[PDB]
Amino acid sequence: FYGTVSSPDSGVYEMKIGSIIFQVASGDITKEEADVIVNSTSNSFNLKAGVSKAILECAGQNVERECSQQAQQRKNDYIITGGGFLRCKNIIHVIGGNDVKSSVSSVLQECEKKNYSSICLPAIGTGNAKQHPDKVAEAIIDAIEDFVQKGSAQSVKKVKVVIFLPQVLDVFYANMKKREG
Ligand SMILES: [Br-]
Repeated sequence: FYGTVSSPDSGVYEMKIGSIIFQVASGDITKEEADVIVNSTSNSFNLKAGVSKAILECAGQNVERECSQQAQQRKNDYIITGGGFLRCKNIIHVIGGNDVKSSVSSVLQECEKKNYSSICLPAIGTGNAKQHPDKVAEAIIDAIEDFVQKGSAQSVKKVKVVIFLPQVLDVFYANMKKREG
């Protein structure tokens, strides 16, 4: 499945995984444009610390309210809200403590269901949940491999991880180089 790691733009690394362009970069995810932006939050969908703070503050109070409304309704493994004032069509709020491969698989499936092309996510779990960056990287990329292997990638064309700490970026880079053709 794996293509070659290159750097298309300063500080960005990319490689193909099947038909998907997988990219990683460091920086502030709230500045990104994508069909879906992922928020890594708590099981109450109301964390406002680290990247979740930035996402909820930029997205706005209407998204905060959509989150607590759905959180009240049933036990969710993740929730989908509007994008608020972020540059996306939907935010998918996943639980940072949850199995990362499972969370990314869910995000990919939801994006196919909406015929979306682009996804931007953080290094899910490496914030408040304190999952280890190496395991998180392995899980994210494994989820994308499985999705491609199953023939499920149709609308999804671009998956970008925008990562708050350059040191975590370095871990993702190493993982891509491990996998490259
Ligand atoms: Br991150």
